[PDB]
Amino acid sequence: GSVIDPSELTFVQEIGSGQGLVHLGYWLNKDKVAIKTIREGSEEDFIEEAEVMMKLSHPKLVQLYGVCLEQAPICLVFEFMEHGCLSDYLRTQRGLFAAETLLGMCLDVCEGMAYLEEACVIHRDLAARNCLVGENQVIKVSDFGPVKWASPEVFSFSRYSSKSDVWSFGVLMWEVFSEGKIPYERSNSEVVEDISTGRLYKPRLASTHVYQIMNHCWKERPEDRPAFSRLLRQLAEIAES
Ligand SMILES: CCC(O)(CC)c1cc(OCCN2CCOCC2)c2cc(-c3n[nH]c4ccsc34)[nH]c2c1
Repeated sequence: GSVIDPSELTFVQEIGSGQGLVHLGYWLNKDKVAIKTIREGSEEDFIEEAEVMMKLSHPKLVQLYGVCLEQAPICLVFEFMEHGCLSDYLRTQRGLFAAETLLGMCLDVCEGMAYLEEACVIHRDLAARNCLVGENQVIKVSDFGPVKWASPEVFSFSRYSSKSDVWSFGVLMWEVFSEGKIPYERSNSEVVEDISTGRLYKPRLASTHVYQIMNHCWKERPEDRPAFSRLLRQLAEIAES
């Protein structure tokens, strides 16, 4: 449920565009909220996506205050993340990050993805643009309810699983260590031939052990790729050593 009347919401500033629109605002003139308004060209699937997200609780997953369904265009009321999306945050603060901080960002995404893996929830579009930065550089996964991030099963047969998200996490790991760089920059049809031949280059900030995990995520077979539960302890071992 969690229905919010449009009078309870106050629109302050437009922060995002495309997709639909992201606005900075206030709910009941008290809480800083991120209002995600739908674009003209589905209303039912948009409301369904929020209901799934409201039933999944993890410190590394974005939380919703409620939904505004009364007036069209409809909108979802999210908790405001101070530092925006991960993809933009990495590019703006480029050259200021340490390898320890970048691995910590990857561990935050892996924590939320391990919870979704156990709950049998598949994130069909896992990328740095779909991750948010909050207080004290904490990373939260968003929109859990684009051939560059897609696995061979996805771009050829549309087979979605938790192991296909592992591939997307591998590309996400590349985006973090390269400090917000665009993967395969190169059309979607051209990227298919490069992946099928048998990958993304090793970023300067990423070590041999970090890049080894990225290739484990980039395995041709889904069964060869490690599970998010295994990846979490694997990434934690690198942080200690
Ligand atoms: C105003 C402060 C700041 O510019 C960071 C310096 C910012 C910007 C934000 O939007 C970035 C634009 N993207 C464009 C791509 O689609 C997502 C939004 C966002 C978006 C959020 C946000 N917080 N919570 C949620 C949930 C979905 S988006 C979002 N917080 C933001 C903060």
